[PDB]
Amino acid sequence: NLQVYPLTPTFHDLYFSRNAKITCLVSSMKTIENFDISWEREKAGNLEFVTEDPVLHDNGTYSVASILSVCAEDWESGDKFSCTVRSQDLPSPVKKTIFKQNEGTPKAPDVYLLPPSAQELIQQEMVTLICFVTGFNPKEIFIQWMQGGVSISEDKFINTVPMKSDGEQTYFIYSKLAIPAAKWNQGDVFTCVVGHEALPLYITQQSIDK
Amino acid sequence: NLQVYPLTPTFHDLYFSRNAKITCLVSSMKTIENFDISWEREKAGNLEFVTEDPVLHDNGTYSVASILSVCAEDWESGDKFSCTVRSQDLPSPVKKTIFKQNEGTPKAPDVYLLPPSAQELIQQEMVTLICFVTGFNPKEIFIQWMQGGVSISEDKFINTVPMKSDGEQTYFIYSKLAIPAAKWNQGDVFTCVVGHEALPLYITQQSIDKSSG
Amino acid sequence: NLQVYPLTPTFHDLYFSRNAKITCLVSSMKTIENFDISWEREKAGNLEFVTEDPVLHDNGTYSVASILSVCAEDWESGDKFSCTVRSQDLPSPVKKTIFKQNEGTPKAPDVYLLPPSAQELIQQEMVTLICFVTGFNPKEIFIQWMQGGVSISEDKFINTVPMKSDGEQTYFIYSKLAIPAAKWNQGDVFTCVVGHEALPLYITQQSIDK
Repeated sequence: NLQVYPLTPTFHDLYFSRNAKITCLVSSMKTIENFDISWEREKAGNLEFVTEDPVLHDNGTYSVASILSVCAEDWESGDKFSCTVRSQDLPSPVKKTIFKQNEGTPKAPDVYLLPPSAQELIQQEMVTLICFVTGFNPKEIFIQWMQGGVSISEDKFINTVPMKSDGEQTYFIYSKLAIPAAKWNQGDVFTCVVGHEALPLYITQQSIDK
Repeated sequence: NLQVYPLTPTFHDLYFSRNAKITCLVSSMKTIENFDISWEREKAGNLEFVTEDPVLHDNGTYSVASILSVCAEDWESGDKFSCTVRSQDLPSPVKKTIFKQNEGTPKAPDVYLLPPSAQELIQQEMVTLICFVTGFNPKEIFIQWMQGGVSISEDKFINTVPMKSDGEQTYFIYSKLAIPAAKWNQGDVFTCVVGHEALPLYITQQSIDKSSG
Repeated sequence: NLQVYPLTPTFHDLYFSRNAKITCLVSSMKTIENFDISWEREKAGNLEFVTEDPVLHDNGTYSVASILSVCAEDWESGDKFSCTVRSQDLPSPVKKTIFKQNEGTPKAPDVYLLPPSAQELIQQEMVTLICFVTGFNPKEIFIQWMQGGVSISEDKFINTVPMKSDGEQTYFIYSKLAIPAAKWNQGDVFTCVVGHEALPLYITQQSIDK
């Protein structure tokens, strides 16, 4: 009976898309009657309480998510945003408070773009361009791909979990972009843009070509 | 109250370390009396039934592990192996079966060792050979490193979680080898050796060095 | 009247084929009546007993072989397995011990693959690639050939007997591949794979091209 999963806004939605969504997802719910979600902020301000209809998720139970529209300055100022669920399943409400947790000194990630080595003979595999970016101290990172200015869709590249480097507090993530071998042989530039809050400016990209 | 956490032996200890040891880890417990586990097979053979003493793990509970020494030939044949835990906290014994589950048609991994790129001025984080190996259908890879014959220690390199390439059931995994820049500049050959059960022979090694052409 | 022919399982069948079989072949026999073999093991375990039907070999004598399946962990550990044959010809039963005996300190073989000689001209259909692998102390070896990724069949290479080195306990064995002369000039990578116990990981392979 794990009901509420509070999802922090991602960095790609916080600054580079400018929509800070704080969502309280009531994952498991048994009844719809006498059920509501009340938002609250420790600082006086607007409260765009938006909720979704219950749907049959998990083991056929109800799943409701409450979406709050907050300012990107408001979440990054250290304010505490709380959602208070209450229903017949829960004897007592759980005040789930969402805020930007500091994780020590942030470190700017170091983007390294890996060109394919001499095994690119086959048409699809090993033509993948791997964006080994490492060193970022907070886990909130986003990586996109561009082939000369135009963005590449999310299906063509797949990222990993930002695993923690051993011995250090810094993390590391790989971003591979599967492209046809003909595209890499055309000599066009491929830019791996890496967005992170610890960079001097929140965009830093690396460009490689044959 | 999630008592039974079973586990399976990986590919490295099944063929290249021979420690085919299925373990029935009972992580969460409340009582230590009137509790025992019995190891049983669906085929006749040996029962090297070994149990560990409970230890204070998790949220201050008792964690019990029961290790059974089995032949690797019986494990790969799909022999059903069930640990039967039973205690006062369980109204009925939990008999969870452990066996080699097939996951479709196995596909041979394609090992691809990648040299560090052009900004090799710094000493550690750039100079990291990445053993990108992809296309293995069972998610039971094991990757080791050797600087020529001698095995690199199991803490200089960190693997990732084998995750599916979106579109097929073929996984992919990396392993960066954190080495100093001076070590790479010696011209010594770094070999990434990769072992998987879908390979024609269960070891494949990819070797690169500075100016590998 | 040399009845018992023990046969240890080869290393290739021990690990990389899993068909670890111990056979007490009885080539020379007189009467098949009142004859049976009772296998036994030093440590308690399963006795996968099977005997193939007698056949006419040697100088008109019936050949009886009893195949027993062994765990590779139950043969590497040094457990002694003995077959106890008993026939009308033998006045007393023969208890021949079959086990993985020690040969010495196991030394890892040194695989040197040799390109074809400068006389790759007059002679074609036979540019021979020699896999000189030497230095292994236990003479249990298996050598296969791989063209790229696909394996070469066992009829296209012939291996010498493991020959002792002059003045040492180490051995050396030769493996030649009789590939066509046109095949060598394509530039395809020919790989000789050598399997030995004393190797860190039991498969070690070397490869070259033109």
